[PDB]
Amino acid sequence: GVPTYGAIILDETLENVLLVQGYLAKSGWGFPKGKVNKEEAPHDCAAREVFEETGFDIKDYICKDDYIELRINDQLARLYIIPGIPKDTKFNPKTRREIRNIEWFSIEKLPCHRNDMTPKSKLGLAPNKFFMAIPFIRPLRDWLSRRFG
Ligand SMILES: Cc1c(C(=O)NCc2ccc(F)cc2)cnn1[C@H]1CCS(=O)(=O)C1
Repeated sequence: GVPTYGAIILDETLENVLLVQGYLAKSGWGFPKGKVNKEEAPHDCAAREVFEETGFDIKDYICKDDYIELRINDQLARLYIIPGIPKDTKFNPKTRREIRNIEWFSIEKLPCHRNDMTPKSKLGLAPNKFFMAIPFIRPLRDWLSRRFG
């Protein structure tokens, strides 16, 4: 899979994270990210995708060792952690044909797993609009505990 890069943007209180909502297959909420171009450095891809999806430029804020990286179905996704962005920042996508909306979410209210369907004795997981964000939530909470406490 082609690797993806993007960001976890947090506000000044460290309570809230910025998610984006796409269209079609990408209808759920997720962290801003996208696929790396040929010869593009990870930091440059993260900044480009985030600026395309949110209109906010992270380039001056990225720290090289501060990221969460997950390999899901043999595709690597790396999100740089960007704290301290004011909640009153005006975010606006460049790609308004791919982004429906952009919102802050309380980290403590976000799920870190989807719910099963054990009440219905049925296998699998119930739909959840945060499906794509979910795998990052526990690692993020653990990362914020180690870094800040
Ligand atoms: C890959 C994905 C996203 C996602 O990328 N996050 C938000 C986002 C939206 C636009 C954008 F330009 C960049 C990020 C969201 N949903 N999905 C689908 C995977 C298969 S599914 O389970 O049907 C849901």
